[PDB]
Amino acid sequence: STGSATTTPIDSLDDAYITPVQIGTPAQTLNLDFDTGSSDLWVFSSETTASEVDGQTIYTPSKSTTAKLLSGATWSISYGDGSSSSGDVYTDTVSVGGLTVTGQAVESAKKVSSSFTEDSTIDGLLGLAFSTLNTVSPTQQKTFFDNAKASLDSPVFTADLGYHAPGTYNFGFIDTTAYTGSITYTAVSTKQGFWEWTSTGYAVGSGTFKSTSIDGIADTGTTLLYLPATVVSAYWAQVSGAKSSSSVGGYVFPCSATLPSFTFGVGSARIVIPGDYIDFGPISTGSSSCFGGIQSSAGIGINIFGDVALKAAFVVFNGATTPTLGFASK
Repeated sequence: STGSATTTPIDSLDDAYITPVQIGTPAQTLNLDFDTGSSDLWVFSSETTASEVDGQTIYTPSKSTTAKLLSGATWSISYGDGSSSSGDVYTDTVSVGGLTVTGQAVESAKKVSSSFTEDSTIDGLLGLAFSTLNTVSPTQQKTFFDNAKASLDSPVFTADLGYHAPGTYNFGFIDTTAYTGSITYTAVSTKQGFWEWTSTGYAVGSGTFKSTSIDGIADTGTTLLYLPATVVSAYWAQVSGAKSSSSVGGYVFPCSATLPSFTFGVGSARIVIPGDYIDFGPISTGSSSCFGGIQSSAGIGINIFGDVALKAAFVVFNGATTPTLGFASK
């Protein structure tokens, strides 16, 4: 089997991407944030505290003939941005882009933090990291991908995120028309439960490539590119007037600037992030200070190849017995 679903930016900045997911019988379609940096499939629901729901579409398990309470199971998750959610668990039928899993754990939110409430476009998350990070207790649950894997033509999914445009998540096949050149594969460590890999270095604009190992995660659920302070300083030093602002919470730059590209290494291959992808616009409406899309990972504890980086590539998440990550230009 295979699946193929279009993923759409939630706003004009590509802050996140939503993908329609069918849950239950008859289908309830919710728009979920596919997150390769976490491993819970959770939804706004008929159980979510009413004051914490503001415009989201909810899953109502009582209206699904295939929903079953997973008795005694609870979940609670905290994300790197400080947001969180928690609740109980149903099993139900879940379909993504024509690919169906029966008995998927669907984590029903009883509580969500303010950032979720305030984002009316995101009806929940669909985690695609390794199932060892799943938060369901006392019986840990598998991700949608893990459950689907045995039925898939090939044990893979691909992320093809757009810049200010829709893109695609495919399951079970590699669309050879969706990228240019060849795919370069690189080793993954699952030791921390993430799609963790080591970039071979970077360049700023037309500058020389610096060969240096940068361990980080491929994380579709993080907007920006978070890298070591040394690397980030070298990038922003090439932008007149750019500076790190503790008041704003990162690097800012004059909105009048033209940003240089940023290149990262994947083995001997190179992925180029155009400068425009690094512009996240005014820090507040009407400001002439703009927020940068490359930020320091210092104090996160991990480097994160978020959407800024991933959307510059066609990315293969290979979930074979020995997992790997592939990157191609597109």
